[PDB]
Amino acid sequence: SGAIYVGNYRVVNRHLATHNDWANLVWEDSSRDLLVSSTTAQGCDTIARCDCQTGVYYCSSRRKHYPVSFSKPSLIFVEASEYYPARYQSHLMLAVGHSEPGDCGGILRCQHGVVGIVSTGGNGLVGFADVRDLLWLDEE
Ligand SMILES: Cc1n[nH]c(C)c1S(=O)(=O)N(C)C
Ligand SMILES: [Zn+2]
Repeated sequence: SGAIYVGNYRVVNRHLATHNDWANLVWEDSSRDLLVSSTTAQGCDTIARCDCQTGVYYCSSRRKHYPVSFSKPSLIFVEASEYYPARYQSHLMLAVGHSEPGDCGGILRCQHGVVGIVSTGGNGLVGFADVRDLLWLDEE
């Protein structure tokens, strides 16, 4: 599990979005595994605007933050998970690292702030859904 709390927005994995998230829906994209919903309180996280390929991610299934190198946001093919089939996914970044289904939502962060959230796992790879292209997250 895990979310980004930027201003009055909540950024979650589409596949972990709650009824409350869908009832307060701002934006959602199955191809990115992202959903954004409205909050009443302001959040404590800030979003990276950058092309960094190094950062640190939280891995719940190890209670550990790992420094990683990761690919630039891309269109990757993903093998079947407990929560999705084998399929393609967009705006995905890959690193070498541990990712189990429940690690989804872990933040990846660089020197500029939050880069994305864990979205995929398997074969000693962790995939992150990028949020850095979501400039609209900064305002309104
Ligand atoms: C960055 C971006 N904009 N539009 C798409 C599609 C993407 S992508 O990350 O999916 N791509 C580079 C493969
Ligand atoms: Zn950065």
